[PDB]
Amino acid sequence: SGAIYVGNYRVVNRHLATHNDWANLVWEDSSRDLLVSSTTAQGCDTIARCDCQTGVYYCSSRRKHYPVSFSKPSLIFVEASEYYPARYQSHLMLAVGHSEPGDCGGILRCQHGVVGIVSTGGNGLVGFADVRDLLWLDEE
Ligand SMILES: c1ccc(-c2ccncc2)cc1
Ligand SMILES: c1ccc(-c2ccncc2)cc1
Ligand SMILES: [Zn+2]
Repeated sequence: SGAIYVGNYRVVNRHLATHNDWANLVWEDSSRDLLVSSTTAQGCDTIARCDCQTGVYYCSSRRKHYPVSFSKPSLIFVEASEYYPARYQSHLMLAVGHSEPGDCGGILRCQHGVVGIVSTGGNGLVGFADVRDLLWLDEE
């Protein structure tokens, strides 16, 4: 579980979006496992605008923050799960690290802010859905 709160926006894993997220839908992309809903409250989070390939992510299954190196956002083959068929996921960054299902929504950050959220795991890898291209999260 987890969300990014920036301005009047909530960023969640599309596959973990609640009924209220869909009732307040701003934008979603199945290929990215992302959904953005609108919030009454002002969010704190700054979105990184950078090409950092190092950062720290929260792993809820270990209650720990891990430093990681991660690949640039890419089209990545992701095995079938409960939520999606075996498919290519866009805007995904892979690192060596621990990720179990309930780790999704864990934040990855660099010195510049939030880079993305845990979206995938297994085989000793963690996948992060990048949000750094979503410039519109910073206005309106
Ligand atoms: C690096 C540092 C803090 C965080 C964080 C901790 C707890 N809740 C949200 C973000 C994520 C990555
Ligand atoms: C919190 C989380 C990551 C970082 C970091 C990530 C990438 N490059 C430099 C620092 C600093 C503070
Ligand atoms: Zn950065």
